[PDB]
Amino acid sequence: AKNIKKGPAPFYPLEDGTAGEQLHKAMKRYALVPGTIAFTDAHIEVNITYAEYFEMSVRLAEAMKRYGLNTNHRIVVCSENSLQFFMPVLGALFIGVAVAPANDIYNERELLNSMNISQPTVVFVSKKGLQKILNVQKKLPIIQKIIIMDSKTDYQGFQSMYTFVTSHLPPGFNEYDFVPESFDRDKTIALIMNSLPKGVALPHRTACVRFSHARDPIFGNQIIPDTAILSVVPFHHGFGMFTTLGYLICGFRVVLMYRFEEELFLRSLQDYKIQSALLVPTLFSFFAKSTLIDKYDLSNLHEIASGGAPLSKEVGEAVAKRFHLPGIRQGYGLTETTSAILITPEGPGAVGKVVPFFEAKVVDLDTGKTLGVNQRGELCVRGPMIMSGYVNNPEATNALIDKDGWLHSGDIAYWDEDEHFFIVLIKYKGYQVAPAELESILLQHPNIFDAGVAGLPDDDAGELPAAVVVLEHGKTMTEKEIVDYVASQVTTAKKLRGGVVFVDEVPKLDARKIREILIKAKK
Repeated sequence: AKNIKKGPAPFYPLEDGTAGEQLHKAMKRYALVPGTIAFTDAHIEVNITYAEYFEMSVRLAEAMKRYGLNTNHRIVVCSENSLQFFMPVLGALFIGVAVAPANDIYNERELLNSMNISQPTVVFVSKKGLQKILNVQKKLPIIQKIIIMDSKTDYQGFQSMYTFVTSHLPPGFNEYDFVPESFDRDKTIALIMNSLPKGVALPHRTACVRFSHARDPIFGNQIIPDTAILSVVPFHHGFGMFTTLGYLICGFRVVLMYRFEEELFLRSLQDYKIQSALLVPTLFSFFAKSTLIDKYDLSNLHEIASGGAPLSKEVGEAVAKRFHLPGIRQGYGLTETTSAILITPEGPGAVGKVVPFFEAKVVDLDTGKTLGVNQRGELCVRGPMIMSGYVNNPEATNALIDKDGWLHSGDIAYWDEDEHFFIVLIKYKGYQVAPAELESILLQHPNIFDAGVAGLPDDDAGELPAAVVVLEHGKTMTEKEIVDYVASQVTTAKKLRGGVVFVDEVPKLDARKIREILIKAKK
């Protein structure tokens, strides 16, 4: 039907080659132009050129190949944003070794979980993540080799990427004669991203599709010379990962920050003549509060982007206003879709439109029937960036992605007559009660760890506000105490009249499930 929204034709058609071959080709070209900046560390002010980057990545690929890694192996890159981050990443993509970026503020257990899924043979780690990695290594025997990222010399008995390279490169190695590995880009996994979190396996193909979006004048950035991006987002997460890979294809200057600071951020936008800035959603709310913005020459700034993270119309508008932009670039994407598949086209709080290569439909929550215009239903997407599946979790894979290839997002959305998508009150006796407001009240009680509010169905009152509560460990609390507590804080219409159902986990809040549990226990 016309109830499947489909992305238009891309400006740059999907190119043949693995993601590693496409990156090598692009990077080798910029490398041949002396002084072309690939990355700039805003904190230390150091620039690293494409020639430096290309040559180091090529040497790492060859050294890892010589060492013995192939498509049967995975590496983990565990580091805060740095000039060094993408070296092992590029190196591994060039030879078809899967890269599993591990969150650098993960404690040792989150780190252990992550790595337990990715089962890396070699781990690249920044100096400050070494202890954690040594402790994870104790437990994961597959980790044979630890390599220090931000060191030139060996560091604490471990080789740096430079000494490792020197250990395995053949004599007379020539970075410009190196030819990347060619392999099936559909079967060969580029990135294993973290979404108990799961490993999302992403074949080279999804990166190659992303490379088309990255330079799309509508769905990405037009490749203009001297384009600079200020990136504050984590490189180990899909937003930072896939925008950066795309920027490297485009020859852009990626200015990185690993620690947010207001002045450094705005001074960087100005001094580096940044055209495009990337922020996590909570930095958007932050900038809605900033009064320093006008002190800076941000004449080059054209875009502030949220990636696959949707923002409220209000926060987005507040931030566009503060930066005197007509809007904000947002979108919707999941770890499981590589990057955003609904993006604000160039030219409300519409999350954007379907990206080239993709199709999106919303289905009835009950029946799964594909719904039409401005009808709310579950957002499902189908396209070449959808993951291959969860690493060693086919069940979870099958529950998310159907037999026709549609990924069931679990999110509710609808599309207007222009194909703009939008991502999306309990009524007690006519009176409106926003569950979020009762949840905030419940969350702020010392005995309550987590709470989800939904309307227990009660035809006489229409809907009774009820809650599922996860208690704080060691803390005991009765339904009465919780209902009383709420009543003491809210107007009569907002009282928790439907009660509490104590759960261990609150199903974004799956309101339908919260509702389900309420009906099972209550009636």
